[PDB]
Amino acid sequence: GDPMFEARLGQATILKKILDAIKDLLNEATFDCSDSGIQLQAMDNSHVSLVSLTLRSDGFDKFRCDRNLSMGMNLGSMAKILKCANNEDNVTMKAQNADTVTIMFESQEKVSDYEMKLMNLDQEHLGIPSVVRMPAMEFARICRDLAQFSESVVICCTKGVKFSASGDVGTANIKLAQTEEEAVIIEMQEPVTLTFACRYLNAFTKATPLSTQVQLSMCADVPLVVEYAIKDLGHIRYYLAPK
Amino acid sequence: GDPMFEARLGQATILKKILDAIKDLLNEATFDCSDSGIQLQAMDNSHVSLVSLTLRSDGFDKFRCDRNLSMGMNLGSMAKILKCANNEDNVTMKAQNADTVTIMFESQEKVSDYEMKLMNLDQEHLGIPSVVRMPAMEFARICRDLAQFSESVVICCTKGVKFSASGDVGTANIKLAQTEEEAVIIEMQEPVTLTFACRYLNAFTKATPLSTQVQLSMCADVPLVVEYAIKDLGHIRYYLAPK
Amino acid sequence: GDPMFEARLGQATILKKILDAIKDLLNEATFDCSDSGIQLQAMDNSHVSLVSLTLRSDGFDKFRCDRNLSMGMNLGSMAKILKCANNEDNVTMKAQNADTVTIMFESQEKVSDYEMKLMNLDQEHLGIPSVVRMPAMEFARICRDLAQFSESVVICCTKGVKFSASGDVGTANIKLAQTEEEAVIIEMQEPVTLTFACRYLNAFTKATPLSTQVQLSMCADVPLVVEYAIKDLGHIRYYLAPK
Repeated sequence: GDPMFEARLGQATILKKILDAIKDLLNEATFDCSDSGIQLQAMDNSHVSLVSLTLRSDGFDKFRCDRNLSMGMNLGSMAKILKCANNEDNVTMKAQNADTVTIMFESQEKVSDYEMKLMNLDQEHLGIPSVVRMPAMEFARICRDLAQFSESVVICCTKGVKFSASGDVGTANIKLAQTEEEAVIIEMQEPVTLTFACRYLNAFTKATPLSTQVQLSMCADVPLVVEYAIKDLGHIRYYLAPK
Repeated sequence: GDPMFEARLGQATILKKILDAIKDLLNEATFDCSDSGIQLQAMDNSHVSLVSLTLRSDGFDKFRCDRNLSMGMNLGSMAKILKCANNEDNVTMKAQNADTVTIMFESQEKVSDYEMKLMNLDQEHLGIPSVVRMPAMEFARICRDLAQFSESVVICCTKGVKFSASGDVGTANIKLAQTEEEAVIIEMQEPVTLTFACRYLNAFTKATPLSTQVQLSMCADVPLVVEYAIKDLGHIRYYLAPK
Repeated sequence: GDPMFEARLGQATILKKILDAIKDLLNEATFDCSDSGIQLQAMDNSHVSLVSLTLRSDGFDKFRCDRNLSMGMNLGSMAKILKCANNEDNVTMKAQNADTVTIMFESQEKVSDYEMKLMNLDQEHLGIPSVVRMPAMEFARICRDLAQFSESVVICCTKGVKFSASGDVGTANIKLAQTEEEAVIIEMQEPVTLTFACRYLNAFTKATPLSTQVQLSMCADVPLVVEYAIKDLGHIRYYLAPK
């Protein structure tokens, strides 16, 4: 007919994990689809952090976008649909204009199609705002652990990075020297020390299954950026202002 | 003395799984013991579905039943006893007449005997009421998934079977083509489509560990029968009227 | 400077498991440190059972204790610190006098130090009060299972040991004949039968990960002693009076 969006990923789990990385920060968001792929930018529910997702067209098995379109979606509903996909299902999203989007899983003997209504969301009015590379699971463990001591974590980087927290339980200091991964790589001129809200760092680490290395961009006075590479596809970035 | 019931199964886990398959639908039921084995027929707690269990005498390692007897049992208490059995324990049920039944696990160095009071339940006054064979775990997954969308699931069979649900979250369609298992086998003359209450199908799937294939008998206007083969022993069947 | 306590264990998990074994019985306790190692004796929160821990100096990779000292500690806070240790971290405890103690984990690229305030607890005023050796996991399973039937468990030992409980659910008897482990070894002159509170035995079995064999010392009229060997280091003992 005329005109359509259709994007096919080889593995549904990639999309399931992308949704896990944002669903607890955003109950709804808009996916902007264009020739170059899919992007999302939104303030979290509490309007503190900024979430920015980039998926490139060249990482899809099939990508067609006849005209630019934006799909406002309930992320909770989208998560429930992605829960229905098996381990080696692909996932196709199609939007006829739209009032709905369709999500399709295929493997073989099983074909599943799901149809979800589209919103209807306002444009966000946003501004998107140096670095240390280290294991994603180590960053996640450190943030989980230090949260036991305090709602704030001090990050102090030289060229090693130190994560600190203190409170009733006691005072904690975790020091990682510069060395699937265990490599800790640091790029710094002037040392930086900043304090961040643990509850937000811990939300960011829901992106952990997407990447074995995480990137922290931390200059003084300006938001930290936490970045997870999505293999052969793009990345998610979280922006968080220091205290 | 005179006279006794004694039935011995090689693996207690078989009985643990049988109890898992009925305990959440029936808080109490009567086991009718005779020369041909053990049977159970009962309406569920809400008096909607019918549960019918058949165990043949020739599947027990030892089966003795001097006279017919019926044992009214608290299934919750029986479940707690079976929780006490290890992986390669056998299980012997003995009833002297009934006032009690005894349940015994043996392996070796460990012998456990449990004694439970018998009821005292009324006879049920029941009437027991074409088919598609498919993986039990697939049926269970499909029913769990579709329950996210609705309290009702439409089952539409041709010769593939389609499971559908729609609601606020969206609309879902799952289509399985005719092909430990993955085989989907269909026996139909006239196509049938019926709608069932998800909460009941999901209770039936507690029988899943007993069988890798499940059987659905579905003619128009009459109750669906969901059947799990219990290896070298018998079967459990659940009966559910369509909407 | 002058003078210090410093004790280093090769594996932090040993200490994590020691804490698991006492934290639910004691919210705070005093560790008495001397030349011969570390000891702890305390009544539980309900003031029913007695917990007694012995760690020998010769089981530490490094042990220095310039003068005797006692460290009153919040066990819940100490547990939270030990949660921060990884699988092959060592653990060093240091006390300068304290007012605080420091706990340090090292592996390599990661160094963590934690600092916790010391109490300030009264001396306990205590008196420390035949035997059967058997698998720790079997003892734990038996106690968990029998708790379904009753708040009391009868232990009846000859030369096999029998564990019994009865109640609404039914009556239970578990008999272990004398034979990583499965060995059941019995040392008795006169047979003994005693009844114990299940909720306490079940608290004791939190020590299970420390030892594959457990020891029960049970003479008539006097407290049972339940003992778990801590490999190449010492033991924990729980004392419980019969009903």
